[PDB]
Amino acid sequence: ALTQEQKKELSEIAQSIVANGKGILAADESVGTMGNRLQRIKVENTEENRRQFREILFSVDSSINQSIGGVILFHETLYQKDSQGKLFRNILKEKGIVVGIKLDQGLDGLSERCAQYKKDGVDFGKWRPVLRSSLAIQENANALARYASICQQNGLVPIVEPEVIPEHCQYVTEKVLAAVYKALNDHHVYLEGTLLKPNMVTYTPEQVAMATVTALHRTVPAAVPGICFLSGGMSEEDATLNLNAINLCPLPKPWKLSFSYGRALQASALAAWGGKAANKEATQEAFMKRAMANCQAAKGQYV
Amino acid sequence: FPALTQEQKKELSEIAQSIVANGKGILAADESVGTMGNRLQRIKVENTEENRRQFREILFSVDSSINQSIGGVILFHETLYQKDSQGKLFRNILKEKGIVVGIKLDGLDGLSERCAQYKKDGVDFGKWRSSLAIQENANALARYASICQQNGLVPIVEPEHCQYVTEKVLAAVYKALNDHHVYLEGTLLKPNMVTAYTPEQVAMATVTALHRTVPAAVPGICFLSGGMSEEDATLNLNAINLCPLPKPWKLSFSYGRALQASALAAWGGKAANKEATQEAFMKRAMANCQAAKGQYVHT
Repeated sequence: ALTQEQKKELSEIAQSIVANGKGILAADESVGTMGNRLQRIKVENTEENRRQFREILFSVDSSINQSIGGVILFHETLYQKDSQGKLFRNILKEKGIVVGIKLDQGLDGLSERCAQYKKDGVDFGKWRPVLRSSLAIQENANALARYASICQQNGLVPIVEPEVIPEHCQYVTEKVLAAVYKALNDHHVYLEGTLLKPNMVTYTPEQVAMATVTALHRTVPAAVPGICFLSGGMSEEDATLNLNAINLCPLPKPWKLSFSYGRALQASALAAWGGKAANKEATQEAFMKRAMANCQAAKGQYV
Repeated sequence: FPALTQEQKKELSEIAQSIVANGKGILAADESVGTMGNRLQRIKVENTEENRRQFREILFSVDSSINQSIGGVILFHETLYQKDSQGKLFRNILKEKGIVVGIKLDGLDGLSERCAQYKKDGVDFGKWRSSLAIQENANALARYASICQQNGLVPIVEPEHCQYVTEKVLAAVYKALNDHHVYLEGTLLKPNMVTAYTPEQVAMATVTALHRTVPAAVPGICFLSGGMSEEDATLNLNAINLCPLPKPWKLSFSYGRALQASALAAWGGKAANKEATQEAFMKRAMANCQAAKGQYVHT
């Protein structure tokens, strides 16, 4: 379904996102979500408010391009502009961060819909179908794989997220995954030009990491260049300990074990902003801390 | 309802790894009654029982330093019960010269019991061989799988552009296994060599395939040589080990023709050429122990 070229691009990007213990940032919080978030620190869920907190993020020192490989965006954000009229879309394309687009059971028209984003500054997508049976599994999976196979046609690296929202977890995770990658091998996907955002099998980070790797190394091929875990609910310190642990786990791991965090990278930064554009530096620090912290968990050198 | 208990796994894995542990490979001493004959036929021998037994006695009794290039030797039913010219048992001769013994199960029917036998006789690992076809054989190999492991043994998953095919088949095969809840870690894989070319390519395509389908839980992948001349089976395995792709698993060899061709031709039936045979075999044995470690220099 591809030409050497198309692959070269897909792989070049997939790897370039996790290249050196680098991870992925979630700047795709839905319109409501962002409000539940900004709510915790009593700021209104207004376009501006969002554009602002985010302007902060993407304006940190150009050394951030070392802990982050790419930032996924929510449609709106992906067309928002910084105080200078510059597109949040090019501010990243500069430093060296790749822009992603939260696409989300939306198979129809997600072709020319992608081809758009790709040519707007996005290079990879992100689709999600929740899991916690036989007709679902095979579906979400064959669904994923379907979705994925398109992005390839539209120079987009697809991050597959067969998440299993909250050891018994292992068995499940393994099966789901085993279906998922099988599914992909059928639609003749290009694993090498893929990525995987699996949940983190949730116990001490050691164990939590153990079970997790065993599962992945039992199912996810060595052709997938990376496995950026999502933190979904883990406190900023736990998402780091576990990713770290996962990287120290004594199992084979033919693939970059990274992070694709949102809450684990913002919680502190966002709480330090609280809407007062006067705390810009404070926010950028709580974010620089988490960004670096997890860049270490990704190379298992964190402590 | 898991097929095994922490222990049972420990054993299965301990063996699977112990077979490929240090660039060590697997020997095919399972040639069928008919097969063996065709072989013995080239050297022009009669397909007796004895004739066979001796040739083999020669191999299995080679310099105890052979246990540095071979981790396991697969066997044909009859042989597992033959005795060297000293009444001693190959079953033990090989188990003493540090080499795990394998049994050919080639037939899904009432295999369990059949295995449980072998396991307690000195065997610890075994063998066995369009969308439809694939699924059947897939789910087939999965049964042969689960059963072996119920009985301490280790299933040697042996699955049958050749890339595209190899990948699909394999992708079905390992999926199949994940369903019957097999213990990949206590498994092994004898995939053919993704081939029609330089061992550089022949190896490339091959690895890409495997690393695209075979999990990192499978401790090893002992290729079969089926047809490659003794030198090609060595170059390719070597090449495969030098290929620049991730390879979370021991890439070994599970050869027959590639280890005997020369040795057998040096024996020709004359028990008087015992040393000559044991050399042509010692050469291939070591030669491929290097390809397994991609340390094989080919003058």
